[PDB]
Amino acid sequence: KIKPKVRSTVAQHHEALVGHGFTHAHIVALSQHPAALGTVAVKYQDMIAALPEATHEAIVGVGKQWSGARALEALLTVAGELRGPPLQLDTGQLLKIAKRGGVTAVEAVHAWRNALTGAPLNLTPEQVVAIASHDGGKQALETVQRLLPVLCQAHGLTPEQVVAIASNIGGKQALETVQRLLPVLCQAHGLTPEQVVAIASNNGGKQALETVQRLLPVLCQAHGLTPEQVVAIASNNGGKQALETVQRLLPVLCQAHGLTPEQVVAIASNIGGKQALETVQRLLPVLCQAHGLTPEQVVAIASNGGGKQALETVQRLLPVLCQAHGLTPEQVVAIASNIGGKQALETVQRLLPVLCQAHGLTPEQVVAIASHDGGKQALETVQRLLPVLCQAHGLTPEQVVAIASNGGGKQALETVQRLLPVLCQAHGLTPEQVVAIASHDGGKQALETVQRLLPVLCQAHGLTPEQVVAIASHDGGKQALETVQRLLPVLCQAHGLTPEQVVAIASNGGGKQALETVQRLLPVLCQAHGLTPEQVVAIASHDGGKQALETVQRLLPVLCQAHGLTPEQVVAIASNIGGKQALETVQRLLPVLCQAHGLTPEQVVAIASNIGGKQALETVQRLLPVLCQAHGLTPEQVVAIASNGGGRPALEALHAVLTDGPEEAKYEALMRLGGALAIRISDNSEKQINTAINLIKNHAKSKGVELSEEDIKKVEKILKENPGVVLLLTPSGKIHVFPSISWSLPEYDGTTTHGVLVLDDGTQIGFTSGNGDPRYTNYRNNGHVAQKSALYMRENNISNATVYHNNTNGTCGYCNTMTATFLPEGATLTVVPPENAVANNSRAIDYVKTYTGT
DNA sequence: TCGACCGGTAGATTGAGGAGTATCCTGAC
DNA sequence: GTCAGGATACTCCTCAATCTACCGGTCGA
Ligand SMILES: [Zn+2]
Repeated sequence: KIKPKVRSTVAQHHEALVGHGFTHAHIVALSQHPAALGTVAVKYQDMIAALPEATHEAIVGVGKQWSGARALEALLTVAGELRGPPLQLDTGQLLKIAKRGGVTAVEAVHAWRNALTGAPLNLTPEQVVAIASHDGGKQALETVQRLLPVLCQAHGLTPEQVVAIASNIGGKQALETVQRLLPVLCQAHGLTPEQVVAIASNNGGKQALETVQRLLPVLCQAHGLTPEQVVAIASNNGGKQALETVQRLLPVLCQAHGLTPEQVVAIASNIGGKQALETVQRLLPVLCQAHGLTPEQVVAIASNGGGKQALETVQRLLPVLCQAHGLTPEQVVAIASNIGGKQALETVQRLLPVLCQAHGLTPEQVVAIASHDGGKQALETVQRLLPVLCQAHGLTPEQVVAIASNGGGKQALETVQRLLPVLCQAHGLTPEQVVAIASHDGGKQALETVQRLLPVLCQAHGLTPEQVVAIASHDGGKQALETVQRLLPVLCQAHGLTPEQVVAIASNGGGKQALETVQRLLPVLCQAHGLTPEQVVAIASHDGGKQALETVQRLLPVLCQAHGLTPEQVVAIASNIGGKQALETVQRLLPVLCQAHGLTPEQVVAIASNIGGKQALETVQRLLPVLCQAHGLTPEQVVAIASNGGGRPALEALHAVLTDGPEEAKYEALMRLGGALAIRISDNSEKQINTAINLIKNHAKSKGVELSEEDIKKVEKILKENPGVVLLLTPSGKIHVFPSISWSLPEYDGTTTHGVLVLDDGTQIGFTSGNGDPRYTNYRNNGHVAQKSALYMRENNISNATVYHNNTNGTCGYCNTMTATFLPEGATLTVVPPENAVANNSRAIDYVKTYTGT
């Protein structure tokens, strides 16, 4: 890595460089700019004087750039002044400016340290060191000091927005083109100034703006793309290229390869969008044909930053990680569907036989480590630090794998290694608490913040270490901890909250957002809309509480005046994870469900008042006509199966079982719903058929549904032609006919008990546990098979019957004598457990038993 | 001590998808 | 010397599903 033009000087200067502390690798890295090789070797002892505590890595980084020697010579005679009154610069910021900005940027910051920080601009030192530390920062600084008043006054741009526009490589061009294109992009094409500033704050913002001005009246009026999609495509490095290829590769990818336009937009709205689109066009048939992938898998691989490399690497390495290392294609696609998936996938190929053998891991654990945006670094750090953490700190290997299976991964793991002997000895924590803080996205920041703030929040604010650890043990606990330290004196002393409520609000995902929103909205929601602080805190004490609380502000009068809901019902809908979605969906769907589908507002509120109440409501809208017309389920049963947490998957599974499952699965699913009568006869005699039809008629009239004589004749024919057929009468009236289930009870599955009740004529009735009588819910044997048989005997005129069940644990203890309460006078009920019944507890009965009445 | 083949409510924990922030390297002129 | 495009790593916020823990009325032991 040494050029022939450089060797004749590196050989001469190696003798001088060695002895100051420079290794040969540092010499090779620094030899990119030959002029530095002398300048360091003659002045090193001086520079460490001008820049105390600047390691050799920093010196190499500064001196190896395009103007490293000049940058170091400038920092030699400029670092004295920038550490003075105007800017409070230290060594780190000086090296940050000189490494990236260069000698020109250092000189510019030196000469203009007064005007930039002075009154007319009011730039903080951080903003100056962020504008200056970029490739060509002197031009950006001059352009800012020339154009800040104009943008901040004439165009209404915040100084933070202008600094974010200038804090990029093409900062000068971006500023000088925003200043001339804001009147046009925000008046003719209808973009908000925030959209233009989001477009322009990128490495090529001038090109992106200049090409959006042309491709808004083309990619919208012809290709059918919304302005939000265009301004999300263009808001990335080199967005001009992404737009120019979406202009020509949208007809092809949406016609030949059959990609949805939203899929193409999702592919293109990334840093290297053009390259990803071109390589998808090249590699879609090959990957979907030879390597067995589906188009959705390829789109999910390519919808990521630098997805061309990930896609090509999958093409190259899929026949190897599936044939030699044993990973399945789903796992390879999961590894590669991330940022820098090429590196993760190559590192898995390299290290999977090493981590899984020398360190005791398993392929699933390695794949779970690698399936993140920094999987290569996490895997390498795990291989480095498993011998160290697991014995010098006690962390069990699953704890290390849980720490590293996150987006940070390497950072959190190194920080844990550095900070376990501190937090566990001085601040009084335990390793479990540290591993709980660190097992999140950005746990290095959380750990450092806890170390810095635990002595403060525990004395000045009155909290406790458990509360601080609960606040910190989330994604972005640094922000929640800082905002708690900032706002607890205000929230707990002005609005009337208490530290318990503030800690409950903060102990969530976006706790900083929810806490600031509560500060902003509590003097409003409890003054105009009529809520109370307890209701607002309950709305806010969830993930995304800012969204839910703002949505409540927006939709309390609309919901409470257009649809007749009470404030309590709106608050109950909102007091859940995802309450914004639930509230918006309730607004959208309350009339449709209430009128077209024959529901009530209370049923819609009950469906929506659950975690995932938007999915559970759209699913009900989609599936109610199918279930209540073909399968005979009443709307009440659908409402009660959807009014549960996670009630979309349950309803979908019920539909799948009813549509294509085996007959026994349909039978059990239909019994597990409600008041259905599952009758079966023994022979074809007239008396038995009449008894079965009589029982069916009584059950039907118990539910208030009248059976037509045609249905009676059909049932009679079915019973008179099919021996062993099962008639299952659902509450709505539909009579399912199962021709062949079994003649024996199903195997016990540990959850639902089955049972068959036999009368004196051979008629058999089916029962399962659960769904007890609502008027006997106080009893401890409500929903047990024996109680169900007792109540069935009580309702009709049956005085001698035998119920067989299949629970291997035997008869309950509660049914020991409370079952005799439900039988009428003189009634005889014989419970029979299975052959292998054993008493699993102190009171179970596992033998044939007889109960009488009272 | 003696019992749920129950259900309802509250907090907790696991997983996924989206968006924003930050740094470094290559090529062109 | 500045500018444009591409790849990789880390931190923060929102939504959905599942899991776990606790508790009650009423009857012989
Ligand atoms: Zn029982």
